[PDB]
Amino acid sequence: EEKEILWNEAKAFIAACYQELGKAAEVKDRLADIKSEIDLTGSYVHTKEELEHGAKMAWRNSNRCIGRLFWNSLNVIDRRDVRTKEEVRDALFHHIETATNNGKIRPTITIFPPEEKGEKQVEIWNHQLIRYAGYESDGERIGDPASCSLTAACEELGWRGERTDFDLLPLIFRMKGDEQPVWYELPRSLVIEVPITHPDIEAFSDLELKWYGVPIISDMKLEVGGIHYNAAPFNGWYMGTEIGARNLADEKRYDKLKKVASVIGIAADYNTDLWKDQALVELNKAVLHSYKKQGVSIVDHHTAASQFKRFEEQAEEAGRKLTGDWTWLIPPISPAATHIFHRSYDNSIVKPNYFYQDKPYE
Amino acid sequence: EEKEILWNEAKAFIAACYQELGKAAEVKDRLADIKSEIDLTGSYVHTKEELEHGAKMAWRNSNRCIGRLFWNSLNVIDRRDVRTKEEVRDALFHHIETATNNGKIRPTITIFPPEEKGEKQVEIWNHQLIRYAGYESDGERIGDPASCSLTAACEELGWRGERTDFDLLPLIFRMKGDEQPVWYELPRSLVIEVPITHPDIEAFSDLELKWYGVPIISDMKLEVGGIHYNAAPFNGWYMGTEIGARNLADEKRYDKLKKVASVIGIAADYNTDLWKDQALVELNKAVLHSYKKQGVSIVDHHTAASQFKRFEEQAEEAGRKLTGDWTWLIPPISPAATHIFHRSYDNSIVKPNYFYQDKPYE
Ligand code: HEM
Ligand code: HEM
Ligand SMILES: N=C(Nc1cccc(CCc2cccc(NC(=N)c3cccs3)c2)c1)c1cccs1
Ligand SMILES: N=C(Nc1cccc(CCc2cccc(NC(=N)c3cccs3)c2)c1)c1cccs1
Ligand SMILES: C[C@H](O)[C@H](O)[C@H]1CNc2nc(N)[nH]c(=O)c2N1
Ligand SMILES: C[C@H](O)[C@H](O)[C@H]1CNc2nc(N)[nH]c(=O)c2N1
Ligand SMILES: [Cl-]
Ligand SMILES: [Cl-]
Repeated sequence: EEKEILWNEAKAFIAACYQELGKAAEVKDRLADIKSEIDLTGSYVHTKEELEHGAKMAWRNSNRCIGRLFWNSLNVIDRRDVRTKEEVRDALFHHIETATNNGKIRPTITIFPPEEKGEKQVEIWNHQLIRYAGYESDGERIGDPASCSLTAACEELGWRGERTDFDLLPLIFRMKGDEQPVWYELPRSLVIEVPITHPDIEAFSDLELKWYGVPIISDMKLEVGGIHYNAAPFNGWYMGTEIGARNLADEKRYDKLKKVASVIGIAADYNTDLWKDQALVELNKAVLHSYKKQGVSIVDHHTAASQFKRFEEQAEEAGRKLTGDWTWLIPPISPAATHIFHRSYDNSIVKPNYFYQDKPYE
Repeated sequence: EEKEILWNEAKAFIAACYQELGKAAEVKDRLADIKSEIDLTGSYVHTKEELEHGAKMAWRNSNRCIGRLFWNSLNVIDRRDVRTKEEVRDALFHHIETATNNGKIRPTITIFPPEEKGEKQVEIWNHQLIRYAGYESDGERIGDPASCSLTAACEELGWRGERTDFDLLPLIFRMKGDEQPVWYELPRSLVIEVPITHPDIEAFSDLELKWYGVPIISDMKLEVGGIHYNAAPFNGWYMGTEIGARNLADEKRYDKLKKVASVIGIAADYNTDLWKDQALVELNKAVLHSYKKQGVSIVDHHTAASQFKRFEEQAEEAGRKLTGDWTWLIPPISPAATHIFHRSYDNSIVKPNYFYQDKPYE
């Protein structure tokens, strides 16, 4: 059934991809080639054009993504040639640098060799390439709780963090044929960070908050025409609410709302004062102001929803069915102030797409 | 199939209802009685106890309701005896008065005679018993746009509104055997209203906002054991966000955010200033403060979500499956600050329940 699955997905992908690229005539022969290559090799190899367009289609089909208007501008880096952990490490380093682009973030994806027979060539352990460590001893929480398990595995392997609230985790990945992963400290010169200040409340700096510039998701599988790229880290820029309404706000993350309330001079005693709501607003204002001030790309949730509406309009104009996950598309603050909240979306899964895969640790 | 549908629902309802009431022994005989009554009459009549508990179960099963912790305290008024439009009008008047209770709102439902053979005895046209009119001539919007069609039908029938932004619509309903509905102006002494002021921004009163005290949904069908009560208006108290984040905020409702922004002294020019979010917070603070100050029951969304968590815990303890509609349960502001946002809910429909029915006008 496996060869048959591959061949079926390959058939559907190549037709659609070539159709979009005005290459419909070449479909018959390319599929012949693929059909034989599968017969022989047990798989097939995408052309540079198929791989690039496949990665773009996968972003366009990601139901949970509000940022999909810019799907066609994705910068696709082909690293199917890597064989060594040095080459992987350097490809990751390069990704960070070229995506960051001095703060003018470029949506980029780096594609590593695909799974062979469900056998990984490269297995990335990081959730994001740049992320903060999290610790818990004796009921003292330090850093990012979401990083607790990964941080414990890293320290198992000889890494030690300084136990600030913002320790950068090392890149950590395993190669086919190694029983253990390697880890490399991130060069500080590579990682842009943004201190969080408020446009008019000077005391906000007393919180000593910061966040990293570029979110680079490194644990999802890209699937294109039956080929499974388990290692294909990708990045855009942040929507401000991801940092201000979730990473820094959630009780199980940095849990900063009470501290925000105090520095902005409001009581955090009564539900009916809406102190959490007010704190959320000022913190989210701070995040947007801080990124724009430092010259690091970011989008607020209103602008992002406006862009997404254009995505919807563009999909209809191109004759493509639109798919989306309403529960992920609405922003975590003022969602009813966006058009997204007031309509419905078909949550069907269309391929190519990005998918979750099991963590190698835990 | 219809008698069979009735008998099947009646079988399921009576068993469950009597079980909850510790009356399991009486199930066999009561169902015998019902079985024969259906055979004869084409239907059956609930006992006072069945009707009351049925109305309570229906609230408990309403997936979209965050206020369900208090389901068992529902005040059920049995008005299956009404035959005249005078009796209907007075029952509606009475509902408003006893639910309002000088501001200490009592969750109440008034139950009118059920449909016979899908034939309505009483057909209520109002969406809520207390609601504001909406007008549109020559591109001037006046009042509540959501009331536009109903307002047009009322004026068709001889009613005329003063065309303030807050005209109270008349009660309007039709009786079986009348071709037209009647309408009765609401006695002002019956309707509590709350002027919207802000705890520390005095200028907020310049907006001259107000809202009514008690939301009384009068267009849904209550279904209990196969009997269809198309006319059964019910009320709780407001969650503050329904007024501050939707009724007064939505572009297609009162659309007040820009005006709020101005009176609280912030620019409404840049998305990245989060002026809409800030306006939402201050307006919602105003709504809660104004109701509590006047002594009219209201709940903020945080307290409401805390109560709902208790509802979930109580359901599990009673061995009842919990059902809910995630997209309706999350509040329209700071939803990620409630536990609701971070879990999932089974959206199955269980009966008894409240259901939508087609409007008689439009
Ligand atoms: C260009 C700027 C972009 C913005 C502002 C943006 C915004 C977002 C946001 C806010 C989410 C929700 C994440 C969460 O709540 O944790 C999301 C999800 C997602 N985005 Fe984007 N995105 C962008 C670019 C991209 C790119 C370049 C890709 C891939 C090529 C992508 C693929 C996805 C996927 C797969 C998800 C869902 C992940 C999951 O299910 O866990 N996005 N996006
Ligand atoms: C006691 C105070 C109550 C509060 C605070 C409350 C809160 C809410 C809220 C906020 C909604 C969402 C409405 C919207 O977004 O427009 C809702 C929906 C609902 N509530 Fe409640 N509720 C209460 C009592 C009741 C009662 C007494 C009943 C019936 C006996 C009821 C049945 C429902 C139903 C059926 C819906 C959904 C209606 C629809 O689908 O359109 N609730 N409730
Ligand atoms: N702005 C962003 N935000 C963003 C975009 C996509 C995903 C995410 C993180 C979403 C998320 C949140 C919580 C858990 C997970 N992962 C899982 N639930 C997993 C299950 C199994 C392995 S991981 C993913 C954040 C971007 C990053 C990269 C491109 S855009
Ligand atoms: N706090 C409340 N809020 C509340 C509770 C239930 C319902 C509502 C209104 C929900 C709503 C909003 C928009 C449209 C509709 N109705 C429809 N979509 C219809 C379809 C067909 C006929 S009406 C209902 C508001 C309460 C009122 C009564 C008891 S609690
Ligand atoms: C289409 C979309 O589901 C719709 O706008 C819903 C969203 N969730 C909601 N939630 C509540 N409480 N009330 C509403 O009117 C709506 N509208
Ligand atoms: C259970 C629930 O669906 C879950 O918490 C979702 C809700 N919607 C979300 N939406 C976004 N954008 N990001 C998230 O992490 C979540 N979490
Ligand atoms: Cl993140
Ligand atoms: Cl309302």
